Amino acid sequence: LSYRHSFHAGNHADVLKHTVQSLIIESLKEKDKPFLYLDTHAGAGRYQLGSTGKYLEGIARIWQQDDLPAELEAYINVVKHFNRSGQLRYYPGSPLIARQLLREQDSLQLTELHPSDYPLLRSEFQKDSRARVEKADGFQQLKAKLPPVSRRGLILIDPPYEMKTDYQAVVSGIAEGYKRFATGTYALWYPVVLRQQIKRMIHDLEATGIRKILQIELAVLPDSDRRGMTASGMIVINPPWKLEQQMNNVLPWLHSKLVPAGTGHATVSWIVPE
Ligand SMILES: Nc1ncnc2c1ncn2[C@@H]1O[C@H](CNCC[C@H](N)C(=O)O)[C@@H](O)[C@H]1O
Repeated sequence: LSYRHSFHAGNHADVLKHTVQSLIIESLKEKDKPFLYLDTHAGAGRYQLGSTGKYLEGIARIWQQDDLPAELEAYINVVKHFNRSGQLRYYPGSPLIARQLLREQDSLQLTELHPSDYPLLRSEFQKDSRARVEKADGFQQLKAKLPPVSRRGLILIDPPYEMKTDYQAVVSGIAEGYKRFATGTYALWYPVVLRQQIKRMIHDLEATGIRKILQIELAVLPDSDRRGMTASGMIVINPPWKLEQQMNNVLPWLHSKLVPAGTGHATVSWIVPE
């Protein structure tokens, strides 16, 4: 099988989501008791870069910096593992960040619905039995797979929002999971195409009544109409205690490296305090 390409792989949004994902993982790993990594929309696994691409404006701009903040080391070491030649050939998606950062006793439950990617994802874990890869509706897995036998977990919800109903399924998906496993860490990625649909989403999430909801947004441009995705963010329910401080240490740096021309913003606030 051939690795999927993706013109947008490793852009600013991946750098943010994968930074945060890796920080949550390293943080859950402080205790030597297994945990579960559930990836509702897992993608293909990795992405062949080039033949160009938005990685030149994103991961390429941080991975070899001499002042790389220590809070990005875990993440950047996984990019490097997949790029031994020292140039950027492949970018690891969420499942391979997990595959590489998780220990032998940990588990991964990964769902990818699209027929193009799903075969590649499955081949990524052909000989990794800590993983279960299935072609299924990711939101459905929040009903079924929780709680995990381990009673510890990071749940990553990273939908493409190519259907506006995604703004719905994420809030009710998280409500379904939270009901069954109220102490897990849920990390929801979101693109800011039209800010309004993000404000609706955040409110429903607030309607849920769930507590301790952190917000981390990195915008490259201002809120714009018909200029595509201007920003992206991670919404973390039950963030590990020092995630907010790590993101305040590292996010200005991220923003100055990814957005050298000074547009946008980079903020770390609480959607629901606890
Ligand atoms: N309902 C869905 N269930 C599972 N997968 C879905 C669903 N809707 C879209 N998808 C796929 O999951 C991917 C969404 N991007 C996820 C990126 C991945 N988490 C990563 O970090 O690289 C795409 O490949 C979608 O085709």
